[PDB]
Amino acid sequence: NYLDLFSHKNMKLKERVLIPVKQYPKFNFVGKILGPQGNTIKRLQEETGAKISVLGKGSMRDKAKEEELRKGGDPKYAHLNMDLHVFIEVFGPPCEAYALMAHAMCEVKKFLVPDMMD
Amino acid sequence: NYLDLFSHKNMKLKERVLIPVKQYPKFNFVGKILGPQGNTIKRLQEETGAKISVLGKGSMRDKAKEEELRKGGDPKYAHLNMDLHVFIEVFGPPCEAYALMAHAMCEVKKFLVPDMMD
Repeated sequence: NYLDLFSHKNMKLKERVLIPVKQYPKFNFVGKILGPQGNTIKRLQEETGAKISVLGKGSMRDKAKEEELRKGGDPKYAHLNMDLHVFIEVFGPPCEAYALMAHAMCEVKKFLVPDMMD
Repeated sequence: NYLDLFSHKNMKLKERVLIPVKQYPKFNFVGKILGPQGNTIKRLQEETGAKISVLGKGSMRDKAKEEELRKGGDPKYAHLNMDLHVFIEVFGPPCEAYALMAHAMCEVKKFLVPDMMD
């Protein structure tokens, strides 16, 4: 429960941020985040230093393929059942970890709140 | 468990960072953090936007007064029994909250790792 700055173990920070399909029914979030063949999400991870994944129903934008992978029972695909969301995962010592989480959280906001006033 | 960027509720982030008395037995952390009549910790909170408190055994630097307040049984003083630590508390929407936590965490590190290579 306490943080020890001298601990040999890194801390992990993880968040699941819901893609706000409710508020923006027509906006193609998954495409804008992934980018052409994944270049945006690649870049985004590189720029922020975080693992960032799009998960949940609609994350692969292929109602057919999603159906099939779910139905297969395989647990790597379990997420395809959850609300559509962005999953940020960072590790490091406390200062670095929070800094990275903050960087990623805020870049991700820019994507999920697309009409925010620059 | 999910974060909703449009939730009406703020998130809270809290950490307890141990003051590393083990690694720096002689350094007067509590004085350097508090400052003359609390000006450093005041400033620090103002600059970072976080609530920051020094708690635990030695936080008041008055072995006598600490003894007395503990002994009194009063729960506001319960912390005086815990390892000496800095308690950071932030609230806000996810982007702001992480940003604030990161700011505070990292300023606090500068105090708790005093010989870090600038």
